[PDB]
Amino acid sequence: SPQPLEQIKLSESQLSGRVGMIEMDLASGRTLTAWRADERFPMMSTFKVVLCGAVLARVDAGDEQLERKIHYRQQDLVDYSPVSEKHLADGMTVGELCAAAITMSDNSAANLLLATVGGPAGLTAFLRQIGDNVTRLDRWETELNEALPGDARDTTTPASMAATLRKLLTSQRLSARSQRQLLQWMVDDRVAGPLIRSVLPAGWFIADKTGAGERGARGIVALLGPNNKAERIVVIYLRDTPASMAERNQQIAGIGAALIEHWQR
Ligand SMILES: OC[C@H]1O[C@H](O[C@H]2[C@H](O)[C@@H](O)[C@H](OCCCCCCC3CCCCC3)O[C@@H]2CO)[C@H](O)[C@@H](O)[C@@H]1O
Ligand SMILES: *[B]([O])([O])[C][N]C(=O)[C]([C][C]C1=[C][C]=C([O])[C]=[C]1)[N]C(=O)N1[C][C]N([C][C])C(=O)C1=O
Repeated sequence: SPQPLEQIKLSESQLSGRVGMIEMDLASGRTLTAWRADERFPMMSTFKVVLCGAVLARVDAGDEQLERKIHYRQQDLVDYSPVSEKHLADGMTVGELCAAAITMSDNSAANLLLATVGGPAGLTAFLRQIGDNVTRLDRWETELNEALPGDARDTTTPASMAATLRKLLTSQRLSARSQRQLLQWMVDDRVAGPLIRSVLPAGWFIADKTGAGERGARGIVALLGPNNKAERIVVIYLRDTPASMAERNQQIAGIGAALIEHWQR
């Protein structure tokens, strides 16, 4: 494979789409590879990790419990809710809702959790509290995926999302147990995790959350590294491409291949 930046450029040309990428050391925060890292991209379902960071912050403060069971209704549901649809009779705990939101991208679980943190405005305020002055959530699932050209709603930048993920996972803003819970949810992703493992060389750690929207919008936030370690945060977003889902997946995978083959920096 080409050098990472050369592959990123190639992916843009082939997608006739815009790619945003950062690769960041998890321990120190050093930025290593960056491409359009200050440009805005729809977060799509990648926001669900930040959401559950805010939920965990409430748990740490004693204003929420992961055990607390929410008995929601059918009128609360939006599309792509495979876990929450199974529990109208019996409900789900707040912890189960975060697991469903992160590991199965469950949209109704995400909306239920979003209300508990003050809606899109509440989650945006949490972002400002942790020093992210860029990322913004404006809408609920599933409208937040609309990815209209030029629309700043529901966007982040690769650089902001990577810094925010590092803050949530490692900065001790969250308790030790909460940091470990957030990481474990990403480790347990079922949407893309197992597929990604199936194509990674032996020894490469993966934890992730993916996202998909309109107009070609597609993304992933991940922890990746050799020697079975979460060495780096890698954030890749695509937007404004007419390409097939299959190609968008392959192009992200190709950028990943370039990183794997050319990891020392
Ligand atoms: O020499 C390096 C490696 O070259 C190949 O590995 C290939 C692998 O066979 C292929 O499946 C993967 O595709 C890329 C899969 C990436 C998965 C998505 C990545 C995510 C992860 C977080 C960042 C965003 C994207 O590329 C690597 C590197 O060429 C060999 O198979 C392997 O034995 C060898 O160790
Ligand atoms: B996350 O990325 O925010 C969850 N994403 C969504 O719910 C996406 C669908 C993603 C998807 C792509 C391809 C598939 O085969 C299956 C699922 N939802 C949307 O993009 N939208 C956009 C806007 N409208 C809201 C009126 C939708 O109906 C919708 O679901």
